[PDB]
Amino acid sequence: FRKMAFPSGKVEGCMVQVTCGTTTLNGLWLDDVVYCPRHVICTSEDMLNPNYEDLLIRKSNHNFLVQAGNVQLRVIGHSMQNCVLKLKVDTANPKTPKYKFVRIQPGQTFSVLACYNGSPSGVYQCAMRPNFTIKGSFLNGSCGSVGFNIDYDCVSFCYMHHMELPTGVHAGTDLEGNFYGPFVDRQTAQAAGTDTTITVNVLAWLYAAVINGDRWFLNRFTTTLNDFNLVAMKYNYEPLTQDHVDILGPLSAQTGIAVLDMCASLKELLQNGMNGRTILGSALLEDEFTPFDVVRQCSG
Amino acid sequence: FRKMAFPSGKVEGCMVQVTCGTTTLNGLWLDDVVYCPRHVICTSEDMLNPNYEDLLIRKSNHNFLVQAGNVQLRVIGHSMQNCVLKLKVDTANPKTPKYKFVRIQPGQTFSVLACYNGSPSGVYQCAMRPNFTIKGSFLNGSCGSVGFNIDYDCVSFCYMHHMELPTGVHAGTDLEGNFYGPFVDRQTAQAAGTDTTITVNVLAWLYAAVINGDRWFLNRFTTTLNDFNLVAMKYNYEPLTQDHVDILGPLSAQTGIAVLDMCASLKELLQNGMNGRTILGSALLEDEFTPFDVVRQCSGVT
Repeated sequence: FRKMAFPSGKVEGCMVQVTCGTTTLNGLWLDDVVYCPRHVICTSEDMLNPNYEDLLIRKSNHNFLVQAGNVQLRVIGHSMQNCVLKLKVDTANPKTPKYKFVRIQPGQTFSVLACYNGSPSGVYQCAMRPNFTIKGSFLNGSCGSVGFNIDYDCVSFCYMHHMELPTGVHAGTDLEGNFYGPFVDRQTAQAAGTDTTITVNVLAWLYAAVINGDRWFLNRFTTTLNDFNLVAMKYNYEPLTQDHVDILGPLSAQTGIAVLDMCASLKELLQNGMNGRTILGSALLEDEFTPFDVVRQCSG
Repeated sequence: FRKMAFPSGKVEGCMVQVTCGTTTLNGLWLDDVVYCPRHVICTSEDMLNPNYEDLLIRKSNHNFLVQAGNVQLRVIGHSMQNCVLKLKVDTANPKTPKYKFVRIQPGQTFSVLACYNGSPSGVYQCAMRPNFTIKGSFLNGSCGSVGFNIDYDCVSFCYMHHMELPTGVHAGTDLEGNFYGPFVDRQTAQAAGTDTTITVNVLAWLYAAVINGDRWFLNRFTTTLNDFNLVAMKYNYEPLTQDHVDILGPLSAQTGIAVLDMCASLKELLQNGMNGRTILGSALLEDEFTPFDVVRQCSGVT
C-alpha cells in the first residue's frame, strides 16, 4: 500500500497569485472568477481582530493584483463569501476543467497541491482528521492552496488552506469559505480539539489486508453497530455512521466479510491488542486510507 | 513531514497509449518520438523468451497503434534503444516540456506518474533501492509509466516501468532502455540482490523528526565515522561517506546536532530498537527521504 495523490495537472492550470499591499497568496482561477482566502486584504495589525466587512468596503477592484505567472488579469468585480474572496476577472481561464465544489466529511482523503506565489511546488495526499485538521506540509506562502479529488476528469475542489495551528497541524475552508472545524481566520489563540482514530478507514485497511491474504485477525464473532460504537469510543475511535457502513459495502462484497463481522474483528484487536502479530507488515493500524483509496489500489 | 511528489502536469501532457497486437501500454511522447517498453511487441508466448531484434524486424510501422487521448498518431518510423522502443510519429507534442534523460543513483528519489491506457491515475514518490528495485504501486497496464524529477521547468526523466517481481517490488529502465539492476525483460522468475537500508536518508529523516519537534531518540554521545560504519554494515545499512556527511551539513547546521552525533543516535536505535515508540509517526526507520527532500519540505518553500 502507498499514499497516492491524484495527478495535479488539471489543478496546476488554475493556480494564480493574488496580492494586496505586500501580502501575496495563491488563488484558484476557474472560468472568470479567482477564489482566494479573504485575509489577503488584511494588514498584520488588523489581523488581530479583523473587521473583514469594513476592510472590504475600503478596497476597490484596482487594489487587487491577480497574476497568472507574471501576466496580470484585470479584476472587474469583488465579493466576499464567508472566509473566501471572489475576484471576477476579465479573462475566462482556458484551462478550466470540469469541476465541483464539495464539502467533505472527516476521514475523507484528498490531494493537496502546495503552491507558493502561484507556482505549484508539490502534491501529496491528506486525510481530514475527526478534529477537522490536516497533517500536511504548508509553509508560509501556501495560503490559498487547494485540496481536491478527481473522478472521471471532474475535479471536486474540497479544501482551501488558511491556517497553521500551534501544534503544527493545518486548517482551512471549503471553496465556499466555510471553515472545517471551529476555526476563525484571525491571529488569536486557537487550539485543535482532541483527535480520534478514523474507524471507517481502519476497517477499510483491514479489508485491504483480507484482499491480500492477510486475515489472521478475522474471528467468529459479530456485533451490533451500537455496541461497537460504544466500545470504540472507549478506545478513542470514531463512532460509525450510516454512510460509513454503506461505503464499506463494495469491500464487504469483494471479500464476503460482513461489515459488522469486521467490526467484531477490529473490536477484538482493540480489546486484546495484536499479541505481537502484524497486519500488512505493520503492528500499527492505519486510518488514512479510505474505502475508495483501497479499491483504487487493490483493484484497477 | 510527509512524502511529496512533484506536480505532474508537465508529464501528464506527454503520456500516450501504445498498442501492438493484444498488448496495450503507455508511451512517453516528447517532440516527435514516443518511448515505450519494447516488450509491447511480444505475444504472451514471446514473453517467455524473446529475441527482441528478431521480433522487431518482423514488425511494420502500421503494427503500432499510438493514441493521444482521442486522436491517433501515425507511426512513420521505429527503432530500438536497449529495452526501450522509439516510435517516430508525424506530429510533434505541443506540450513537450524542457526535459532531460538522466540515470539516477541508488538512494535517490523521484516522482512516479502511474498511468493506464495512456491516462494518468496517480503520482507518488519512489526511491531507487540499493538493490535497484523500487517499492511502487503498479498494476496490469502501468508499463510505460515514467519516474521523474522537476528542477525549475526542467523535467528529468529517470525511470520507465517494465516489471513486477514475485516479491512485489518493481523494476524498470532509464529512458535509454538500460535496466536498473541485473534484470531482463522476460517472463522468467527473477529475484533481486539483498536490499540494504539507505543510511544517509535515515539520518536526514531523523533530522526532519527534530525540525518537527520529535527529539526522544537523541543522546549526548558521539561516534567516529568509521566506528559508525562498522555497526551500520553489521545491520545491513549502506556505508556513510564523507560526501554524505557534507550533504547533511545544512540539516546539521539548521538544527544543533552534528552529523556524527546523529550517527551515534542511529547506532543506538539499531542496537536497542524503538521500544514501541514512533518517529514522525512511523514504527520503523524510514530511508526513502533524501537530504534534499527534507530541506525542501522543512523550510524550503519551492
